[PDB]
Amino acid sequence: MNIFEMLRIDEGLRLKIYKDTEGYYTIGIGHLLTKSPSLNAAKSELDKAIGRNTNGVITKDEAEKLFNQDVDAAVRGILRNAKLKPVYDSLDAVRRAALANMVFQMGETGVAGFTNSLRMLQQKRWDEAAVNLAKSRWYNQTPNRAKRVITTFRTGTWDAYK
Ligand SMILES: [Cl-]
Ligand SMILES: [Cl-]
Repeated sequence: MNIFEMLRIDEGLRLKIYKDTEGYYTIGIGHLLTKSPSLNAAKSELDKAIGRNTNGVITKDEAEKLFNQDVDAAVRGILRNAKLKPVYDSLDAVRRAALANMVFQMGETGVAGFTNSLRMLQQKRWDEAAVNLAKSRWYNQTPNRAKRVITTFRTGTWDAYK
């Protein structure tokens, strides 16, 4: 198991523009296109992202390319974030993947806001962090996914994905 497979499980794969859990236009493996309510706007961002006239549809290869880019950007963003980097550096490899999963879903800004949980993770207070992570909009909106990521931080294994 690894960050790629983990996210591929959590995000799924769709070759046509679709709307995410929040109602935003998305494509591939969780690649957010825009928050704009306009499908046209989405179509435009997609073509810009792919480099061609897609007409709202992409191939598997194309989706995978966006995916590789987004994972890289996600991790690199953590390293560039002063509040996240320390946390991430303190963690073991499995747990790093958990943090990166959160960043991928909610943005660096959103995760940096989990101040108290970050502190607990940094202190390796696993059970405590898990409880605090659950007190959030994130957990209430996407509970199954949130549970998977939380268990990963709690146990340090890939069990929830197994
Ligand atoms: Cl892009
Ligand atoms: Cl969910």
